[PDB]
Amino acid sequence: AYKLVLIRHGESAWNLENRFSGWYDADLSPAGHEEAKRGGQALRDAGYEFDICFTSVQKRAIRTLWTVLDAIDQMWLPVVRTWRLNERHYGGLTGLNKAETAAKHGEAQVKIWRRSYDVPPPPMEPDHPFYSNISKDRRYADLTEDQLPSCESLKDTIARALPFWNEEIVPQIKEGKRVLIAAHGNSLRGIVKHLEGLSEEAIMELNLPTGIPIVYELDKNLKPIKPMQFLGD
Amino acid sequence: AAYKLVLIRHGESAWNLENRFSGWYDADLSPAGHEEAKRGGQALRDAGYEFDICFTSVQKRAIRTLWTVLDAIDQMWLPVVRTWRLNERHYGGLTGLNKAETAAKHGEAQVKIWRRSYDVPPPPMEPDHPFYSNISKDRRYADLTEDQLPSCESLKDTIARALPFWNEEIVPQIKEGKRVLIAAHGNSLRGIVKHLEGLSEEAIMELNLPTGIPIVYELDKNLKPIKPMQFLGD
Ligand SMILES: O=C1c2ccccc2C(=O)c2c1cc(S(=O)(=O)Nc1ccc(C(F)(F)F)cc1)c(O)c2O
Ligand SMILES: [Cl-]
Repeated sequence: AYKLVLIRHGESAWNLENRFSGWYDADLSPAGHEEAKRGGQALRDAGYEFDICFTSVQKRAIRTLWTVLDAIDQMWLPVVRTWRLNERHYGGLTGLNKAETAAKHGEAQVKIWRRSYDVPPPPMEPDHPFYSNISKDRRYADLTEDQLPSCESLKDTIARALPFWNEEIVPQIKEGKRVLIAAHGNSLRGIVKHLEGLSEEAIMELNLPTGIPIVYELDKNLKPIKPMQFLGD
Repeated sequence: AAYKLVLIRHGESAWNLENRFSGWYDADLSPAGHEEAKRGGQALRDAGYEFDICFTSVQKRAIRTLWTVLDAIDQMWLPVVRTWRLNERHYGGLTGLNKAETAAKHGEAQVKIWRRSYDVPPPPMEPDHPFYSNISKDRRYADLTEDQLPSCESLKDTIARALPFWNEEIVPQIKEGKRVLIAAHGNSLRGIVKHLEGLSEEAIMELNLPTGIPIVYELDKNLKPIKPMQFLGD
């Protein structure tokens, strides 16, 4: 059976993972970096070998990948980065903590957003402190108008992640390349939902742990032959 | 000029401190070499440099140099391409030996012949060499054909396998308008510099590229330098 490993990055600076970090390019905190080290060491202890790596264009994921590759002595592997594996774009909520979000929008609406599969947050407007920082970042300069989000529902996030999965990652897996993916909660949710055929409600209830290698064994049709497995202790 | 190319040679490795021939052995940076890379990266950051694509070898002292620079200039998101063709020169049977061991075994005379030669290789790395399986059987070279995987290299050999990557993969990116950064090794970079400047064999053998410092070329549309290489920093 094919083997696929996913890893979700850990903690980012300034408590940004509890502040809808989204497309803001927050770095790992020292603790998130250590999480990645422990994941890498788990993969090393278990003797894992990869042939190709995929990650987003966000430095907290990239640095997670770097840390893992360092730990397993496979810094020489080919690495492919794509905005399509980015975290969900949280629009105008980006950077806000829970209290600020509730104060600005009300508990009713926040409940609706938190439980909805295809309702996006409000768009990130020009007066948002991250607006030019993100929308005019030259790493997205080749994106067309529809491609560069101002906000995303979970449905949107999964919709732009899965074409990369199908077009770039799947052919590698079917060639027998051992794939490592270092990415984010919601883009990885897209992949997991596709792999396991999960419902919208199920994927919204699924919370992937951070810094832990997530192992899939896939058959010839890229269907898991058993539940996802975690490496470490 | 039309194009800008930046080269960087990695700094001190753990085996440099041991005075040992590394070649294709995958020695890591020393702390000092890592700091060198940080200073180079900061020089590129201070000068506002932007890149569109990066090339490096499959050796971690170069790769980690690249990572350090990308971190410093906040461009960790750039596409990166790794290739064995940018590896350090393969030092064959000398690999793993220090200065003393090499002179003791071969004589400073024979070492004279090797280091002053453009096209005399060191002896081959044989199956009984202590690093033979560590290097020759490393799965990162699994796709090399039999003729491609060196047992040893003269500088001529090194340049001969580096320049095809330059011509076939890097040049087209430059003419596409991509701003290229190459993080690699003394001898593979020598290959590139020799091609760019049309240098003689003796000239390239007398050229010693400084480490950890961004090397800037301004190139015309035919990739001819319009002025000498420049070093970035203070
Ligand atoms: O209010 C929202 C929300 C609002 C608008 C668009 C999208 C969402 C949204 O997607 C969301 C929300 C709240 C929770 S929650 O409380 O149940 N866990 C959570 C997750 C992340 C954050 C963070 F602020 F750090 F991003 C906060 C809370 C979610 O899980 C969640 O996905
Ligand atoms: Cl990389």
